Amino acid sequence: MKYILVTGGVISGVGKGVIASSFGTLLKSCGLDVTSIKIDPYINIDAGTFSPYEHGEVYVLDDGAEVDLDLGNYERFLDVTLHRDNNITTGKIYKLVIEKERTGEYLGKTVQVVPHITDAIQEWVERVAQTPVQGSSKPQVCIVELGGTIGDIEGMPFVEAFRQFQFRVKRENFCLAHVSLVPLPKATGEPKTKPTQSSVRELRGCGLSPDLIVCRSEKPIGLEVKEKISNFCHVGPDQVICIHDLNSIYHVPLLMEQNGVIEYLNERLQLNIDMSKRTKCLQQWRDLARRTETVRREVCIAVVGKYTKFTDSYASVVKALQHAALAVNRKLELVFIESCLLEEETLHSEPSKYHKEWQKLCDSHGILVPGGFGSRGMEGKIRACQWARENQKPLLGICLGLQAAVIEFARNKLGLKDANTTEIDPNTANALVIDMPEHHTGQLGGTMRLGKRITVFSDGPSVIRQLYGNPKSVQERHRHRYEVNPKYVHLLEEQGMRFVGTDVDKTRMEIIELSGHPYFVATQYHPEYLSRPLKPSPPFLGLILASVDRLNQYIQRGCRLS
Amino acid sequence: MKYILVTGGVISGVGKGVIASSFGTLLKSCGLDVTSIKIDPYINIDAGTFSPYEHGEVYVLDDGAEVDLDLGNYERFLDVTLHRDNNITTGKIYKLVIEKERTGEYLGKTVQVVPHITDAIQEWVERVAQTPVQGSSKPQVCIVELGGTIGDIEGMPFVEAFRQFQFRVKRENFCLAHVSLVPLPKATGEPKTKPTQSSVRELRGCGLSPDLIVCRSEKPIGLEVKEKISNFCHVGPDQVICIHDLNSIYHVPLLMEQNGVIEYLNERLQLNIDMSKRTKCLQQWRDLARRTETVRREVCIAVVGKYTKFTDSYASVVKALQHAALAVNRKLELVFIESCLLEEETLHSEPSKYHKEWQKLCDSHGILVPGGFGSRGMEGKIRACQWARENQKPLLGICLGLQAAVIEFARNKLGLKDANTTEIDPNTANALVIDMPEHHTGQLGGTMRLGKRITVFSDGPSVIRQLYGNPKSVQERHRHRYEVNPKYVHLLEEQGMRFVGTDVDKTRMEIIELSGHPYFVATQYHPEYLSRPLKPSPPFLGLILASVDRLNQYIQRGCRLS
Amino acid sequence: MKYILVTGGVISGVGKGVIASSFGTLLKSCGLDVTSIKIDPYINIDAGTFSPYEHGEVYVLDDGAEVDLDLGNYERFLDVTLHRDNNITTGKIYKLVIEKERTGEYLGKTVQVVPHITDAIQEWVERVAQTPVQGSSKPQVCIVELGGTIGDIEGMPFVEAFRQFQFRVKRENFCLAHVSLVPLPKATGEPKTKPTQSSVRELRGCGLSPDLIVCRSEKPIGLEVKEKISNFCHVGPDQVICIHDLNSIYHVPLLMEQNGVIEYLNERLQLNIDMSKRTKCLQQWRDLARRTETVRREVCIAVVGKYTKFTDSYASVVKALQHAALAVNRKLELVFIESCLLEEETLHSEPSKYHKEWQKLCDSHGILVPGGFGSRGMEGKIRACQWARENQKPLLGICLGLQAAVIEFARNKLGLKDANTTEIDPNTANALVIDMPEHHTGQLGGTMRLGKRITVFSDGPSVIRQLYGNPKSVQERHRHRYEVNPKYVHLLEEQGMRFVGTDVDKTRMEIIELSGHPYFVATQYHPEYLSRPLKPSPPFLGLILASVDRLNQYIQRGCRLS
Repeated sequence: MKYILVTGGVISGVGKGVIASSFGTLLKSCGLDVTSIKIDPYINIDAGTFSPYEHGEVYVLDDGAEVDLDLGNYERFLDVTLHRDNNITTGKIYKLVIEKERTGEYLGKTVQVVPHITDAIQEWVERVAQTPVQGSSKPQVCIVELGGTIGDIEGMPFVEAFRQFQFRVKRENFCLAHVSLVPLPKATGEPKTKPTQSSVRELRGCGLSPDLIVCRSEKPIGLEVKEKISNFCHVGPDQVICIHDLNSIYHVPLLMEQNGVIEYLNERLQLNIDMSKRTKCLQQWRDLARRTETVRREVCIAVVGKYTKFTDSYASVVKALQHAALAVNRKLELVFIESCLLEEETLHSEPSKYHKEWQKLCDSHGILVPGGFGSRGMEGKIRACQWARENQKPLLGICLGLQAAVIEFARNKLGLKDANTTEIDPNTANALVIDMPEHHTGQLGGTMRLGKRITVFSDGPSVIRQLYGNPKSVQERHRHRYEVNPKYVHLLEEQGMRFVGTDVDKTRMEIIELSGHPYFVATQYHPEYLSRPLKPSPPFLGLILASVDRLNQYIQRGCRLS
Repeated sequence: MKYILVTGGVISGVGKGVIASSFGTLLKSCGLDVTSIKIDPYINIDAGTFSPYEHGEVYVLDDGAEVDLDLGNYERFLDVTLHRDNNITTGKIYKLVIEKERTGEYLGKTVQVVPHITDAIQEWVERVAQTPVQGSSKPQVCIVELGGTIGDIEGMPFVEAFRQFQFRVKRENFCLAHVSLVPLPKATGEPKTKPTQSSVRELRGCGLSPDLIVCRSEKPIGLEVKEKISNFCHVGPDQVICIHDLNSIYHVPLLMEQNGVIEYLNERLQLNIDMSKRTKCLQQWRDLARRTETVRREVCIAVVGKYTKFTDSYASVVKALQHAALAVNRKLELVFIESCLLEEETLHSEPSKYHKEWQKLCDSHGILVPGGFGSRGMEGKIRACQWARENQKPLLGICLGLQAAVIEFARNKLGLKDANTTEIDPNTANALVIDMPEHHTGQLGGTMRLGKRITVFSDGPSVIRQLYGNPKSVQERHRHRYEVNPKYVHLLEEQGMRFVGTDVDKTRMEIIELSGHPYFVATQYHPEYLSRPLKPSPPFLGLILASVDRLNQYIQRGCRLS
Repeated sequence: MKYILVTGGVISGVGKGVIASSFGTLLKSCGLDVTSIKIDPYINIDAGTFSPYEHGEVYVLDDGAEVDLDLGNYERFLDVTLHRDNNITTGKIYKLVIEKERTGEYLGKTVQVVPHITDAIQEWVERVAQTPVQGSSKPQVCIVELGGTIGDIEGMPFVEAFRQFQFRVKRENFCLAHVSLVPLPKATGEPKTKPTQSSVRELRGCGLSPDLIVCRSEKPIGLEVKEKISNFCHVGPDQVICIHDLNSIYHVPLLMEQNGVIEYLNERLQLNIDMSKRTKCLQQWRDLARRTETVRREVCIAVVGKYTKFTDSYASVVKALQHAALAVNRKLELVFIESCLLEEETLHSEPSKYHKEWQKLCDSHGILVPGGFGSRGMEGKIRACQWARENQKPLLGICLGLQAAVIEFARNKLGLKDANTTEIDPNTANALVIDMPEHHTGQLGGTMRLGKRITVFSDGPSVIRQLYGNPKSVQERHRHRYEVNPKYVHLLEEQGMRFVGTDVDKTRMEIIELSGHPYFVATQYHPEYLSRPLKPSPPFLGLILASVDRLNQYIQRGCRLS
């Protein structure tokens, strides 16, 4: 079995997830099973005890628990699924060592880092290899990657363990794809390659040998720069690949083919390949770019979030909008609006940036508010939700934001100003949204709704049911813990707020709709995880068509993409 | 508060415990409270899950659990006690981090190694400082040491954490005592110092600065060697201290005074000292050497163990015999006899070392057999115990070995060849020694007798009771888990094997004696831990006097040392 | 062409010259040309501007100039010669770079360390390979070694240059032999392997891979130590070779054959070998040990030098006496006597070591005084030379010491107390020994007699001429610069001091003899360089036979070894 190792670089966060994922989807279409194993050098859990919406997201995509967010790029471009055994953290390894010492497995003697730690990491590689995906036999090539940069204490046991794994097998059963960054300030002009030389030198100071020189830059360099890397890094002249800032994320496989580095992996691993045209399939990557960079209608989509610009807490949101806009020929035009600048405190302090966010919201035709962080910015989303329901604007809620929209409907339409959720102010007389935990078999205390959860519909004629082909039982991931109190839901029966989304026990509300509004859908799960370029998410298709008034003609034809 | 840091060196096992302990006992007599904090970089537990008798011992000296064996040198030369909070291991720190992330202490964000791991180590230093010994106020100078060498991965987080702790306080509130080794092969002659130059270079490659140059050698060097290292290490000429292979372990404080390095710590920390003669007390260290290197009677002491030479599994045994031989003017003459080379299989294989171990044992007049390791060498100690009871030879069993002596008495004197303990062969008809665990309040399953355990005497006129001054309740450490079955003890009542040592419930037997024999005491606890140069252990005094026939005259005078 | 690289290790002085030289003499007898290339990381010249007799010697053996002393072990066990191009120093490389920048070779641009220095070192390797010894064709395997330890700044450009040289050729055209040291103090006992682990870690932190694990110790270790090296160093179990302190220097090839590491080099380089018995020749190394460790007559040899013990300034002297004592069955018994402790100032100061050096010299029957250092200890050699000519004691002067013997003959026999050489006190009336430089073609100023110099005999019947077979012109190395004044040599013609050794111009005196004395030969050249185990030096054979009165019977038989 082959193994592809992708170490860190000078920086961590430029886009190393889509670089190592290009080699997996290139060999998957040829007839080779490719698996992914994520390594996290952080001491804390990657997503178990991590912050909700701050410096990351809770990446839960077909898994009983939660793993790192970097596994998203290894599943969209491919077609396989992963489990909790793929993501390996330093904190998880420290839990099993204590259990083995207490029982008695190391002959009662003390353990160190070698050969007591380098051998334990190699054992987890064999357990994932022998357990492939549901619908295969045995993987042939694996994609191993690690987080962080190079030259850290948390990354030393990983390099020492991977240096011995290649000696146990044959020489052609292991490779290395080192990634680097080539900085170029705007005040110098000349590509002074010096930080890259220090990155490739530290990797060679352990026992490894870089084979695939990956350099990240910002513009296509000429030929005098590659001649210096051949002697400074002491590698081959054809192993240096030039990578610049691409326009999107699907242009990575289209760049390595032009440089001529696909056949280098075949002569390094000594394997067979049954190609049809040129290496990988050309009837999928080239045809996808012909539906985006051509004719565009320029759709204006303005959302409200926590930060005024793009960051790491909105990575899975900006990627799902690109896969849903290429089907109806639309251009990605997204602007970030901070929820803190939509309250009465902003107008009383700095009214200059306050009115600027309102000019970009009323002119748009699409509202997609995700979730907040605590009680910071809850009043800003209330004034933005009432503007869409009174001006026939499309509104869609992913998660958490539904709790702030059900309160607004009870104050303007109904008339319950005291109604408030128990998370912000539990001392209230109208407990609309309370905390309803789940007590499963074997679990103690108040757990959280996360994992393999199946939801059951209720009503018949619904705009969300026809998107999935009129089913009866759909399964989707969850992460929310607060539910709606079934005591105060009797008042909403006489109004237009209908409950078309329940659970198994018919005691929790998830998908709700409003009668009379042309497009007002609010749910609780996350449809961006169950999306892919081969088949986008149905909920994200109803929001794009409603922004351009092209939704009524999609159901009459029979829904070609359901 | 002052802090003395003692890092590693070139070698790890030459005797770093007696080097850092010399600075603690020197300032304790002046009126300054000195505490010790042990740092273990090993991943496995230092003594919890460590092997019994193999590469170490279970050091339990006034503590609810067990700590490292290196803490013995910091308690014999001084007069204070330590707890479980002094010994800090890497595995113990990894247990509390998981508890803090699950509850919610690091603001939900992830943690790394800086400043997430360097600040957690400094918090444990303040907890031990605020909790001194029972009978003091607040310590002024601490002795911080760590195991292993220099340059390992397990020692990197410790150097980075200690490099910042000195910046939080003043400059004169922290010091460093770097120890090194100066090798000199017998085929070279010239003191080619080179490994020492590389040890002081790696320590300065982090942020620390060596202050007390400690170099271990084998002979007093001249003046051309000290001037050569001063320019390589870039330190002061008076900071280099010459340390060679001493004769014992109490000659360390007597060596640093002649070099003139005691007053250097006063000008570095800016403290006061009320001395009487010259710095430390001269009426204790100089008077102790006048009772050992003078007149000796040359006593032959031969014991049976696991290895033929000295190692790390018999460190606390060779140190307790030195403190008990200087009171009656004796010379240390101990020979190690392997128990595996005393069975019938060794005689039929290699009889060269078979009769050699018996020749040195029969000429001696004292048997002190400790404990074995599993069932490897149990039949060898049976042949050596059956002769000490017939040729009026003194015998003293520390631990575990008592189980092999009670079976021999049931075969030769009684006549039960089928009697055998349940540890070796549980399928027997005469279960003499079984496994009797203890079920305390809050503990589940079968625990092990270890910690604060108090034993109660039984008989009156006993040779072991008069050594302590005829008490009524004595407390001593334990570690054994197997006990004697109270069903088969009724047969021993009609013979000379009396039970003069029971527990609280009067169901476990620890101290046993034999009638008619001049000196045959077999116990279960370890008297070597409760010993000190100021007052040696009573049990080890009755064995030395019995080898020279000077025991009957010790009780008539009234026991001046009881 | 194959290349064997032998880097440094923990220590640099224990005997690394005979370790790398064992692989050269093993393949030379099979029919493979072996060459040696010495690398000196020191900035100063290895022997040009180095001190005369202090921390080394001026190794001049068949070369126009002088090279390092470490090249002596690569010529005694073998049978080839080297030149000045084999020894490469850092100071010599810094001289050629300045000549290339001034003329114009690097395209006028600046140069750095890579790839500006790693490529220049590889060019000198090809120049020595294309220029073999006089009487061969082309070498097949080379022995490359360097001085100093591992991790120094002076040794960084050498490892980086050798790391790229192996990539230019094939994989089986380069090897590596890392030598380390395993210390073991007498106070520990257990072979704590820790300094060896740090030496092999720094070598792997550059790009190299250790192939031949060489560990130096002091006693044959068991099997539990080699199992730790296989996992700590991450190498093969059969690559670890155990080397302890041998008895002499010719026991190195006899140790590698028993471990079974000779056939490992054949499978690594893929070469052919035509062996007769077992690998190397067994009719030379085994037969040599049968003439030394058998019957010995115990000859007492006492010489006077600068240090009281063996050091680095007397390396070539102790090796030449071993090759001359095995021919007549003698045991090496040499004692070092300091010349500074033989004057009148030492007697008035510390008379303890004064008569001790005279007691060991009078009992011997052979004086072999080398040369001193300046004017420190010149009066001590006068009292030791005046007695050898009166008590029929054999005396042999290597170099420099002849100047102190000609003055003694002019004071006791003649009567010129004012006669003194111009080096110590030039202001004298009887300039016996003056400074007579040589002005060759092209050389300016006063040069030094060193290099290819041919001496011419004078008299006929001489004890030194019959040792070489009565020649007429002999060539020998020199290094002395002071000569005898041809004006005061007319007085010695009437006495027994005859001049049987002149130069070409018949103006310089080198070999002198004394009439009436049984054996009193004083020369100026160094016979220890022109010696080898296959044919020892004639002058060193006449001194051994004179100590046992077995010299008159050696000339009558016809000199079987001339």
